[PDB]
Amino acid sequence: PLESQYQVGPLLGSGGFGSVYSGIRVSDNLPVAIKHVEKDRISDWGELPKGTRVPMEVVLLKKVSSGFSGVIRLLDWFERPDSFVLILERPEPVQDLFDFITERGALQEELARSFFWQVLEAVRHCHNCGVLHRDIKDENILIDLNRGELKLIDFGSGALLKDTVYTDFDGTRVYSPPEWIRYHRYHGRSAAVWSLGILLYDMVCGDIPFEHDEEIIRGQVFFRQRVSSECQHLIRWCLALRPSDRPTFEEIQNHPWMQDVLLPQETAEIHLH
Repeated sequence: PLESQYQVGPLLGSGGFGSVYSGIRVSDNLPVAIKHVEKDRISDWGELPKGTRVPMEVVLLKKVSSGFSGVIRLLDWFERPDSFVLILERPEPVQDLFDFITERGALQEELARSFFWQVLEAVRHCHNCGVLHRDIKDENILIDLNRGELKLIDFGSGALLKDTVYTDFDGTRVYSPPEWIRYHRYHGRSAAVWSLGILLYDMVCGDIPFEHDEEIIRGQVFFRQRVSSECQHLIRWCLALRPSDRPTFEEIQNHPWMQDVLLPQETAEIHLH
């Protein structure tokens, strides 16, 4: 009974992730998000440790579920005759990075550093839990505006992290690496770093760098805003055409542009309040 434990509210959004309603947990007035996904639209299924057949998205959320606030926490799930319903946490007030960048344009480098750093911590957390997100982008990042903390959301394109090649992909094309566009092959970590270069460019320029396939494959980066040379170097490093020539998470977090990050609370007080 989801209807007794949770009180449903206004539709927050809908798309390739399903239909997400705002809601609240009656047991303690906690702001939740209620996500419905139709079974027939689910194309990837997995198994819980219990051995039961759920959508892959449920599997991945449980694997990454923890108190670490960098990744969205699945609080419960329910199976219905034609759909699954996921109860997720909902920060309040909240704004996703896409809307945030739309409203403000290109971000100051101090703020993009802090945001980018938190995204990297969140992605490292997923990989360390065996989860590959495969759809890192502004739309899938929530900003907890009180605390200055970012949250990675929507694992419905993800997969178990593996070391062998991936030959399928259902994420966002404009964030996908050149080896996927040309060969329909990629490896998890190098693909993720490519999409992080895309995201970081988006943060510091206010739009994504590539739109068409030919642009992704060419990989020429033009900066349309004033961006420091170290930040340009990190971005060009992440968007290297050869996957192996891309920097590891350790190399990104040790990069000179990534030094002296603001704490989340500092971030909120300086740039969000």
